[PDB]
Amino acid sequence: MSIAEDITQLIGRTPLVRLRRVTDGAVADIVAKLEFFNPANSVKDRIGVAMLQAAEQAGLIKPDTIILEPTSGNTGIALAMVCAARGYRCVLTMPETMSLERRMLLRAYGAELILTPGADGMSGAIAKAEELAKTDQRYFVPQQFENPANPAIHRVTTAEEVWRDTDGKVDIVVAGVGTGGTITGVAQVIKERKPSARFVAVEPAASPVLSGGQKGPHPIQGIGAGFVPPVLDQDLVDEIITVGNEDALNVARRLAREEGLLVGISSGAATVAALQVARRPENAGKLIVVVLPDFGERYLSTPLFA
Amino acid sequence: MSIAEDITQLIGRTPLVRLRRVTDGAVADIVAKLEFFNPANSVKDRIGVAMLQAAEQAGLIKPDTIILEPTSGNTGIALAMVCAARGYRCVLTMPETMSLERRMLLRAYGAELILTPGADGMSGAIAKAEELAKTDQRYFVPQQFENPANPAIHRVTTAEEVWRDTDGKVDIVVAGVGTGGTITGVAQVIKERKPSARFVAVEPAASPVLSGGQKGPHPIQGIGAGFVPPVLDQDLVDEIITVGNEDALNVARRLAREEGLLVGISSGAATVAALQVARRPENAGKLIVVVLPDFGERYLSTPLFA
Ligand SMILES: Cc1ncc(COP(=O)(O)O)c(CNC(C)C(=O)O)c1O
Ligand SMILES: Cc1ncc(COP(=O)(O)O)c(CNC(C)C(=O)O)c1O
Repeated sequence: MSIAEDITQLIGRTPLVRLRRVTDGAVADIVAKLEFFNPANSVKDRIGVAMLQAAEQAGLIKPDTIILEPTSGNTGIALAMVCAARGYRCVLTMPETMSLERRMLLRAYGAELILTPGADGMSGAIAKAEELAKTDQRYFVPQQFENPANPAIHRVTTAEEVWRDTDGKVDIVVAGVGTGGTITGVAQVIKERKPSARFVAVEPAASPVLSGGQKGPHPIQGIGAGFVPPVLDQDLVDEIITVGNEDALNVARRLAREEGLLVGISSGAATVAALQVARRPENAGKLIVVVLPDFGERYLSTPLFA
Repeated sequence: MSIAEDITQLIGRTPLVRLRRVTDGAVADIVAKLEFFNPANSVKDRIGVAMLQAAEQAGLIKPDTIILEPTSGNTGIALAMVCAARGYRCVLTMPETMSLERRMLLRAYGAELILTPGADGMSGAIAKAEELAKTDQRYFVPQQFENPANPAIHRVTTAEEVWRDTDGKVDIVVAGVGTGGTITGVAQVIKERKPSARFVAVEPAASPVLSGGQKGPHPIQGIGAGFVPPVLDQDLVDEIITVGNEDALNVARRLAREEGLLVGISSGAATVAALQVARRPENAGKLIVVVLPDFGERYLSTPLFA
C-alpha cells in the first residue's frame, strides 16, 4: 500500500532526464535532475520538511511557536507548505525583488509575509528575521543558511538519488548556490564514495562573491545571496563558474522550447555552466548532472517571460 | 541506470496522499491522487504524450504537420511541451475565459495560441480548430474529446497506478469530467478487475449537462465542457455529482491551507464530491480515491486567489 500519510512524505525522489538539443558543442553527456517534481515544485521542499523535522525531533517546537524564515522564495514556500500540513503559524521575510508568484503562493498556503528592501537583497531579509526574532520568544528561525539539516537532507536524499540513478557513473555535478546546501550535501556523499567526482558551483556574474568579487543586484532568483553562506563547504567545491543574466535567461528559454523543460532562471544559469564544462575535451564521454531547482511557472511576472 | 531519454518518459506514476483535515464528517477513507507530479504539472501530460505517440505510430505525422488542438488549457500545455521536445509546430485554440497563466505557458513552450470567444466556451474552441483544419491539410487535430488514445493511456497508466498503489483495496473513484478520459480509462480497468468498485463523475452545478441540465458559464476550468464528450462512457459512471462554484473554490483553498496541497479549482470540485460521498453511512471504512488534476499556481490570476 503506497499512500503518503501527508505531503511531507512526498518530497524528493526526483527524476533525471538527458538533454538532447541544448547540448551545443558538448563532448560529455549532460543529464538534468528535475526538482519541480516536489510537492511545491522546488528543491527547497526537501529542506522545508527537513529543517522542521529536525526542530521537532529536538523538541524545539512549542504550541505557541511561530516559524520565521528569511527566504528568496522557495524555502519560504516549502515551509509555508509544511506549516499548512502541520498546523503551524509561519512568517517569511523576503526581498521585494522576488517574483510576485512567490508572494501569492506564501499567502495561499496561509503563511504571512514581510517584504524587505530590494537594495539590501538576501542580507536584509536575514536581518529583519533576526531582528524580529529578538522581539518575541515565540519565533523559531530555522535559518537555512546555517542549519545542519539543510545539507543533511541532501546527503540522505539528493546525493543517494544521484548515485543510485546514474548507477555510480556520475562524474561531475553542477549546481547553483543559494545556501549551498544542495551542492554541499551531494558532494559530501558522492565525493567520499567516488573521489574522482568533481563539483562545480554556479553563481551570478553580476554578484560574484564566491569568486572573490563584490555583491550586486541580479535577476537570478535563488542564487547569489551576496555573502558566503556558513552551510557551504568550499573545500568540496572544485570550481566556481559565474553566469551572465542574459545567458541564464536565454538557456532557461531554450530548455523550455527545445527540451520541453519549463524551468526557472537559476536552472538556466546552472545549465549554461553545465554546457561550458561539457565542452572541455578532457570531459569527453563523462557523465554530468546539472541540478534544475524549480519550474518556470513561478516566473511569469519576471523578464524570463515578457 | 534510471535516466529518461526525454520529457515524455517522465509522465505519470503520480503519488496518492491521505487527506487528514479536509475530511469533515467522513466515515470513509479519502486519498488524493496528485497529478501535478507530471512534467508540466497536470493530468493532461498523460494524454499529450499519448495522443501524439498514437499519431506517430499510425504514421499520421508528416515533416510539415502542424498540431492543432482545442483546449481549456492543460492538454494544450501538455501538447506544447511534447511538441517542444519533438520539434513539432503546435497551435492551440482556447477560450479567452481560461487562466492567463495558460496563455503564457503555451507561448513559453514556443507554441502558438488562438483565443476563442468566452461566451461560446469549449464548444467554440472546438469549432475554430475544426474550421482551421479544413483550411489547410497540414493541420493534425488530435481531438482529445474523441481520441481513443486518451482513455487508453488512462487504462495503461492511471488505472494501474491506482490499483497497485491501493493494493486493489480502492472502492470508489471520484473525478471531474472534461473529456471524461480520466474517469473512463480508470473505470475500464478497475471495474472489470473489481466489479464492486464505483465511479463518481463530477461536474459544475452551473453547467450540469451530464445531469441532464443545460450548459452555462462557470469558473471550474477543465471540467463542464457544455456537452457530452464522445470519449466518456456513461455506462461505467455510477453517479454524477454537481458542485457549486463557491464550494469548489472554498475546498480548493482549504486543501492548500489545511493539507499543504496547492491545487486548482477542479480539484476543489472533485474533493467537495469525494467528501459528500464519504459521509454516507453505507461507505464507512471504504477507500475513496479523488483525482486532483493540477497545481494552483496556474490560477493566481483567477478568483481562486484574490
Ligand atoms: C530557484 C532556486 N535555485 C537555486 C537555489 C540554490 O539552492 P541552495 O540553497 O541548495 O544552494 C535556490 C535556493 N533557494 C533559497 C535559498 C530560498 O528559496 O530561500 C532556489 O530557490
Ligand atoms: C484542471 C483540469 N481538471 C479536470 C479536467 C478533466 O479531465 P478529463 O478530460 O480526463 O475528464 C481537465 C481536463 N482538461 C482539458 C479538457 C484541457 O486542458 O483541455 C483539467 O484540465
